[PDB]
Amino acid sequence: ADLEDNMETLNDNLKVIEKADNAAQVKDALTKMRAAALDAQKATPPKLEDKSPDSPEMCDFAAGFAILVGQIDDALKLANEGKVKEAQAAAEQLKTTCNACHQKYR
Ligand code: HEM
Ligand SMILES: CC(=O)Nc1cc2cccnc2c2ncccc12
Repeated sequence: ADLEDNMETLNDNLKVIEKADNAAQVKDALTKMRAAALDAQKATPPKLEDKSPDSPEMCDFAAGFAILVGQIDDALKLANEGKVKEAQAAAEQLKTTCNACHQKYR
C-alpha cells in the first residue's frame, strides 16, 4: 500500500494499544504496525522525491523505520510474555521515533 495508508495504520493501532484490554489486542495491533512500517520503509516521501535513493536523506528515512520496527519487536516480546502495561509503555516510546522522522521529512 501507500505512505498515507501506512501512516494511518501506524496511528490507529497506536491508539488501539493505548486503549487495549488484553495482550492479544496489543499483539494484534503491533503486528499490524510492523507490516505498515516495513511497507513505508520502501516508499519515497513527497519531501524527498527529487533525491537520489542513495542520498543521506533517503537512507536516514529508511533507517527510521529500521529503528521503529526494532522497537515494535521489543514491544511484541513484552506482549507475548503477557506484560500488557510494559508493552503499552514500550509503544508510547515509539512516538519519539515517529516525531523525529516527522520533523525531518513530513
Ligand atoms: C508509530 C509512529 C508514527 C506514527 C504514529 C505516524 C503517524 C503519521 C500520521 C498520522 C501521518 C499523517 C499522514 C496523513 O494521513 O496524511 C504521518 C505522516 C508522515 N509520516 Fe509518520 N508516523 C509514525 C512514524 C513515522 C516514521 C518513523 C517516519 C520516518 C521514518 C514517518 C514519516 C512520515 C512522513 C514522510 C509523512 C508524510 C506523508 C505524506 O506526505 O504523504 N512517520 N505519520
Ligand atoms: C540508503 C542506501 O544506501 N540505500 C541503498 C543504496 C544502494 C546502493 C547500491 C545498490 N543498492 C542499494 C540499495 N538497495 C536496496 C535498498 C537500499 C539501497
